[PDB]
Amino acid sequence: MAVTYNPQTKQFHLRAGKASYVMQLFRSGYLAHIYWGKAVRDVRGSRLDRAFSPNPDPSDRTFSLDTLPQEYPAYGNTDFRSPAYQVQLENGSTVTDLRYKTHRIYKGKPRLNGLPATYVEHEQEAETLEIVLGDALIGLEVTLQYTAYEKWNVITRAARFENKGGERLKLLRALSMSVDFPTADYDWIHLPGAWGRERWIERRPLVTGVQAAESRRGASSHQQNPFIALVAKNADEHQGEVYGFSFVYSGNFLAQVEVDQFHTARVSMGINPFDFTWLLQPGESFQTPEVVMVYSDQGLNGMSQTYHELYRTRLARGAFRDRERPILINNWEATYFDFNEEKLVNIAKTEAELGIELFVLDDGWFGKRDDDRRSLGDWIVNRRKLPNGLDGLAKQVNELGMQFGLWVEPEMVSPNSELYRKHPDWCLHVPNRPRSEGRNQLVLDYSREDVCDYIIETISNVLASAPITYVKWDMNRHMTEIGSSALPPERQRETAHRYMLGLYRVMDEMTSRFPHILFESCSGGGGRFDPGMLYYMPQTWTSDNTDAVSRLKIQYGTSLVYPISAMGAHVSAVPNHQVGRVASLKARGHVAMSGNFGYELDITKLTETEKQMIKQQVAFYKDVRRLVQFGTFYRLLSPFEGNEAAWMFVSADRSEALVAYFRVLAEANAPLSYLRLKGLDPNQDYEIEGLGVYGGDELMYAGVALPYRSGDFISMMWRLKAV
Amino acid sequence: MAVTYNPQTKQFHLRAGKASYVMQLFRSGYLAHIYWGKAVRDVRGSRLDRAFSPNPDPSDRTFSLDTLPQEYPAYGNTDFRSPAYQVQLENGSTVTDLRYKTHRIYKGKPRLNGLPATYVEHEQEAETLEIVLGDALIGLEVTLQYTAYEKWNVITRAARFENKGGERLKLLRALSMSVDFPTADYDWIHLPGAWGRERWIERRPLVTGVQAAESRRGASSHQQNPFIALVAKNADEHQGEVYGFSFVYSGNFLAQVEVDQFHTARVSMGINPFDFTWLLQPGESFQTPEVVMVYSDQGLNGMSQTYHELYRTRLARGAFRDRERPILINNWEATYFDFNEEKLVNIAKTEAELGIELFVLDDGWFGKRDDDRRSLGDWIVNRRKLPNGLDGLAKQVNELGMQFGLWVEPEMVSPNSELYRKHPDWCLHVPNRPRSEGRNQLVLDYSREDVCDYIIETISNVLASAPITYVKWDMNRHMTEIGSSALPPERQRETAHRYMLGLYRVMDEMTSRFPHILFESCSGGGGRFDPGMLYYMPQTWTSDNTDAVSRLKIQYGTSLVYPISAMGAHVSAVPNHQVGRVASLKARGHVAMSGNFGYELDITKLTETEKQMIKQQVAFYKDVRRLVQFGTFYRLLSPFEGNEAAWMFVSADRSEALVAYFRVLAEANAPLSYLRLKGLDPNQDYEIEGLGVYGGDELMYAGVALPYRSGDFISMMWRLKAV
Repeated sequence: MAVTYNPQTKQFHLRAGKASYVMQLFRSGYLAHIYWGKAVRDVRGSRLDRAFSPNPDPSDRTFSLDTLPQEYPAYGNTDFRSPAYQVQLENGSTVTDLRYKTHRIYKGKPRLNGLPATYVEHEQEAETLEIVLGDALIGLEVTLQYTAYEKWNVITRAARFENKGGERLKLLRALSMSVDFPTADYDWIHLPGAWGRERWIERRPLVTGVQAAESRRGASSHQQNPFIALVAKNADEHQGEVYGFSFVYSGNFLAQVEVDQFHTARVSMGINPFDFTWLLQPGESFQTPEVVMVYSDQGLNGMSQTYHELYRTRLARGAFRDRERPILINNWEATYFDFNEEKLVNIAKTEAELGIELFVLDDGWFGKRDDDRRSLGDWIVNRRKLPNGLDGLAKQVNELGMQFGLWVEPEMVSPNSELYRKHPDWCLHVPNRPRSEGRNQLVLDYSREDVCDYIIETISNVLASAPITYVKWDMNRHMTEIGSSALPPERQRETAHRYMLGLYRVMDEMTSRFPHILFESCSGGGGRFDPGMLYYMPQTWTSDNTDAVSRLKIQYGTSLVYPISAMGAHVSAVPNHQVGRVASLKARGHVAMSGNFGYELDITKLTETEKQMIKQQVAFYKDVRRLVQFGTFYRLLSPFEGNEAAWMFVSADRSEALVAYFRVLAEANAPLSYLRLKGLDPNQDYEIEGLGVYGGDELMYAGVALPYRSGDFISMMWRLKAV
Repeated sequence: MAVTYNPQTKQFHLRAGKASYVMQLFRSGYLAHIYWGKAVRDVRGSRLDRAFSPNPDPSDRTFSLDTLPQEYPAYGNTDFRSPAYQVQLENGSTVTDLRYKTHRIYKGKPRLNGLPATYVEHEQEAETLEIVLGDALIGLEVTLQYTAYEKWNVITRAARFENKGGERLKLLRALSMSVDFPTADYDWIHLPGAWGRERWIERRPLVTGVQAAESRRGASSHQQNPFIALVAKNADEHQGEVYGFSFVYSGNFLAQVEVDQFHTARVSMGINPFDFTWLLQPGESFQTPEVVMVYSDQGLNGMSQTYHELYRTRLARGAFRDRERPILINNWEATYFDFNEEKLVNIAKTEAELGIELFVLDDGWFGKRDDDRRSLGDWIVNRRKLPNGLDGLAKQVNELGMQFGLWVEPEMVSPNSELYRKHPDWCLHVPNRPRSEGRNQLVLDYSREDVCDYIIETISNVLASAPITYVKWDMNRHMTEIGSSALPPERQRETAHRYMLGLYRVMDEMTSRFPHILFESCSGGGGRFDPGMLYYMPQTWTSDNTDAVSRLKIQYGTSLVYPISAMGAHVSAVPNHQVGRVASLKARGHVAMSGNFGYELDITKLTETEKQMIKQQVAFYKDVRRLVQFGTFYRLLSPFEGNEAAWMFVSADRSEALVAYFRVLAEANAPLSYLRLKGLDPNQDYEIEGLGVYGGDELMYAGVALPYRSGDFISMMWRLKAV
């Protein structure tokens, strides 16, 4: 929180939790990066003169922008490294020369225009530094925005551009931050994946050159999550230096590390410059989304725990932010599309009898929507299928003791829909080109006000028509032929970002209009599982893959950044679907109860003993839900490192914990296995259900001797309680 | 220190410093290993039943000795793993069946018969547990001896055998300890080397099978130091679990890790069973040397710092244990053998003028000794070369202000010596076989009382003849044709160990007879640099290789176990000898001043500017000597991991430190380098000579920006002092 500027040293010192982030003004208004790491009281701000690194000041051959470590570097006036931003002028030049002009420090944390951002509830929680840079010749101002939190090791960064000149300025690249580390002796971690296998942890040594994760899909994507980290060579889950970079944005991104000839590592992150430009007319401004930067010297768990608390309590919003989330059941595979009102209610009684709390109605309740082909965009209740509308169904579900929820997919329109026939120009498209389809549908142009107003109107008409208290908001394709008939040629490349701004406006309006609704975002599973979406909808469908073994990796990687409260995990029926696997009902429960728990099956196909297990799972999860959704989460064993996965949840006072252990392909006649715990009070004794009493110190330093077992999938869960 | 036995659980809990070591009685008197690691309040003592692991008790098929983790396992009655001991009976059987009989706990730490051992100065410093095992059938008793120190994470272990039966028992193997770890998820470290390159650190993953370091040389050896460690996969110098095993013995050793089919790691260490037996007649006993076991969760530096303090203060002995050690100069290469009294004295004035404190007289002062060929064993002053004997030379050296020291090599005899002609049977030999030579000399049979008495008499005659206050005790070959004409056939294989017992008796007598003499052991450099020798002579010549670059590795590895106070390091003249290298006088000083400092050159060949550097080095080392020899030592950068080496010494109160940095083959136009320090007070500010003032926190968390330099060998040293 404690942000200072020392006029003698011209140094900015941002103290965030137990971390320091230090910058310093250098020569004629350059802004240098000095340090970011464990908190220091002070740090004083060599060899900037290097062969083939040229001199911006002919009178001063002591430095180059090619060697000075910076906060917001440009290319073209002596730095040859990857720039944080680039601007093209009317004369075609791309040379810009920002210098420090002034700064201000204030308590609290500002909102970002049109954008999600971490926030504070009290000014005392953080302090913000704004450093105003300017290129006087062209009238370009860039304000670097920094916030340091008191309680957490969190620095947040963004940049705001403003054209204070009399000419057009075209932003070709506008990243949210850039930081030059003094060495490149780190591994990097990022989170690549695909549909059905999101956010695998990938750790790699750095190369001398560039390495990056990005999305060009108009959505943050299944393929790369907008998160990267630099980690010390020897750092692991429990110890060591880790620097995380998390982009609070749900569209295209670039997350990059470039290592230069002097083995310094430039980390940068922001809206993907690929296929992007932004035109600033005189007087216009551009605000980047923010990047949330976390430091820990307590390994990956230390970093994750920071993100979890920050994101759960100061990014997610609304009535359910700090509330236990309902155990839900999705009633899709009960019917695919095949539905009408008579079934649904008895089904709801069966589900209610098992203790399930929320009944969700899936796709095909609307219009002529009856495969992945039709009526998207026409959001009126198909009053054949539900003649009594949503109201009659919902109210009965409520009188059964369950909440009622609904699926929507408002960003899509079917070529065969009334909306498309009335307004074909309302989809993203480019002149004279075929309109490529994903799952037989097109993308609505949310860069347009009329489109957004129409969606707000139409979805509100549905949501206010029944006592709905949960909505799953799905988006099931990525953008092609990106353009808008409502933008001029010179702004066409703003389409993807304006689309996201439009979606953000729409979601902000929808969640405000319906404060009693828990919204869960979805994009073919976890295709937009990012901090930007979390600001609008406090939980997310983690993956369409609900296979127990597959979920071990998906949940483990997702937890690197995202709080368990946001991480949807459901028990589904087997034969599994994406993969093909058979694991016990017990086992799938064990994996799913390690997330935000729910069900995704046909209850009409269950044996009494199965429903009986489900009744027990539900009762069990209710007992540990506060611990799972709000406790401190520790990863113990990594499925990316072998055949085991293990993790645990610990209460704030360390008096209670829940431990989960998994092993795949356990061999015959195998060595005994052990599990060392973390996060307990070493001087406290704990009762482990079914295993007796152990010292916290015994559990952490010697570990639990795991009951010997062998088989295709071992799954164990234990509750711990201080004696 | 705090050693307890719980009669309800039958558990022994040894608390040493911040570590726990736990054992438990099991079934019919078996003794199981339970735990060794970070201290716990309690730890409770699966699947011992395994295919092809047979049952010692036919009435109880729940366990095998092949699966039970043990403290002192035997082979032959169901354990198929490597045994700690083995005994052959008169009937030719090798089956023995030790079971627990009784135990005792007492304060303090016993001496070991005939052997060096760590000790206490007050009973409160440690507590000792003796567990008495017995095989009633044969009357074999084995007492397992354990000591736990209060202040340090140190458990020491040895075993004492006694034949309480009426038959002969032949010990085929008598290791000092054995411990079964529950997993093998560790790397091991050991210290292989050769003459001129001792104690390189080698870290390797474990194999499923056996891996071991050993010596068969009758001396602990240059080739393998008697030290091994198990370290966590991610452990490094600064963090992580490390288990060290250091053998307090200077002869043959085996240090072994055997990993079995269930991936448990059995670590064992003791006198090498190879070519060894020990016959116990009825009523006879055998005491093993001890193994000093250290645990740390603070990485290799934590472990080393424990050994350094333990060994410097509670293993080394005598008047100089806690005393700053003299800056010496060896006057060999001034003359090789070419000497007489006139030179020596003026030389001593020159050396005294430079501030050097101790004048040492090397080989060839005795008999007809004038190459590596003659007169060894005839220890009378060759009163041609020194007509006024040692007394006149010594007394003049003293009046010049320097102490006087001498080289001896009492374990060797030349075939061309009077001793050999009078007593040819006094060398180690076997009947009717050629007597192999190393450097033209034979090994005296120190297993013989007459030999040992003769050496004590003869060396005492020399040492009491002059005011000598330093002796270098050298041994320049290894044993071949090991045998003694004074032992019967059935005891021939006891020769190597009895030799070492003899040497130990001789050294104990010699150091007691001459309490004003600082003794330094030597064996072609660091060929017997082990804790056994340290108990007798408080410092050791680290290596014959005095090349600055070579010494980086040798000193770094030696410091893993041995205190800097014991680690001789001298500046020598260049062209270097073993290798061929040219490094600055400054550079060689920097490496040597990081040990127990001295000189090894011809002062008659020095330029005024050189002597002037030497005068300055001497003054400098005097200023930091207490810090170097007695401060806490931290390794920072490893020459086994790249081209840098770095380390530092910190005073007990953290107010002062000395930092040293080295880099070989620094490339042109290189990245800037940094050095993070350790062991300082983060809230204190420190002045670094020549670099200004820094916070302790800045120094440790951000590090020192190293003055950019490039060249073949970079060498830097800084003094730090709290402001």
